[PDB]
Amino acid sequence: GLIVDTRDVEERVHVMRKTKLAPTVAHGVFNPEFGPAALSNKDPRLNEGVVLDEVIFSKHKGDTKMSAEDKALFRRCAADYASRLHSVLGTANAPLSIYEAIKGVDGLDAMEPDTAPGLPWALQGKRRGALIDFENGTVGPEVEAALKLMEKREYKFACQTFLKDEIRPMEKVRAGKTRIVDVLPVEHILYTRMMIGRFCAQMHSNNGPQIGSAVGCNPDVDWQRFGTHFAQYRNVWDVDYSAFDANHCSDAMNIMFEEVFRTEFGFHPNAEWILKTLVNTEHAYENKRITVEGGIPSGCSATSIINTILNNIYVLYALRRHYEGVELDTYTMISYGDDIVVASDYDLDFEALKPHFKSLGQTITPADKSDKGFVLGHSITDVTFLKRHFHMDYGTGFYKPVMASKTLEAILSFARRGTIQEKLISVAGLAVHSGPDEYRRLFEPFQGLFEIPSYRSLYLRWVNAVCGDAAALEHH
RNA sequence: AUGGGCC
RNA sequence: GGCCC
Ligand SMILES: [Mg+2]
Repeated sequence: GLIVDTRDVEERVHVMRKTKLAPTVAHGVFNPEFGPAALSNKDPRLNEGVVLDEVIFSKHKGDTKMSAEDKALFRRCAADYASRLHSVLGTANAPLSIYEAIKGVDGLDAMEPDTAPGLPWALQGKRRGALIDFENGTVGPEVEAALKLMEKREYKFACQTFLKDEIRPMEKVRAGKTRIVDVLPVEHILYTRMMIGRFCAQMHSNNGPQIGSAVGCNPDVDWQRFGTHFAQYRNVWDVDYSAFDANHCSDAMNIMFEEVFRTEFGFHPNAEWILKTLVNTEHAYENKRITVEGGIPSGCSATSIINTILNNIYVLYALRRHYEGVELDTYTMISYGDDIVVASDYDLDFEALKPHFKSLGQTITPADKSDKGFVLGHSITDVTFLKRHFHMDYGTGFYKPVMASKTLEAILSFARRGTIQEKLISVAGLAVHSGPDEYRRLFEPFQGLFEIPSYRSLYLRWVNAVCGDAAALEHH
């Protein structure tokens, strides 16, 4: 986005500056080029001279202003994608009740009871549990009043800035490229779920290529559905973005909210408003109040869906800005936020699409960096989606999500105190697709120390998950 | 150390 | 409690 105002109000938003992540027994064995991101300016691992809280916001390098002609085309692509989207999902997008927003509904998980509260509830020493009854699904006086303000459309707020405590490639930890988390007031997240909760639940249920969204999918069982789909096309592209979230221009966001969340589609008038509040935001980091125009907050209730929707429109826009007579059936794509996989039978020139994505403020580059640019002829087994490859399982013939051995090694190298055992079992679900030999090697360091699931058991669990009949017929 | 997803 | 974005 574009930093338009930097202030120094006399109230610290003390940030958390000590990692919960610690090396495991595997760290000594795998020696990964990874490590927990820097949370403090006084981190010895940082490069001398690097000011953490200057690199954090360095991602905001402006807010691209689209011309009248470009804006007209974008609206035309937004409406077209919306048409497809609401054609599959339906028009049942009525506001969720205060109760359903908290407890959640079929296709939508419940709100986190004990996580960050936001402002100014943090400055007043209050957790979420004090403002909202997460059991019965009722709200306190504070939220109550705020919700009314949002109905009147007069509600203002500030985004709390959090240092994302996670494992990152050493080079970026040493550069100070710590990702940031935009914590929004709990009432804002609640109301957003009230406005578009029904819709989000529908997208999750109807995930797939036809709506261009993988949000809500289960890689275990859906890699077969996505795999056989893309394997039918001549060309498959693995496109990457740089600062996808931050580079959403205000023009694009506004038009997207206006075209997708119209009342005629079964939405509440305030569905469009609440989303537009994400466009112009004020961020509170310690003593500095930074006003940002453009970009998308990280802590939004539907950040992933918003990013995915945009991603779909961007592609349609870029293709229509370069070629003539481009429609939604000219290509196919699956998206999860900034993660994207495109496919088509036409020999599209993605390298030529570069300047067209720039008109949106986005910068595109080919995933694999062996080729100096986008190339044709790639298939589904060449690309990567959700940090997973598309590999064929010889025993079943189905596609299986396989993560790189380095990634898994990095994942198993670090863990937060007292959760090692529960993580191992979770990672085993990811590793199992790397084969018996690789699975065995990765968990070697943990043998005797923790319970490790047998490759056999997790393989059998998978076969039934992806196709029960196949597991049933296997007992002919 | 957060939003949504999935086990 | 983990992973993904
Ligand atoms: Mg990719």
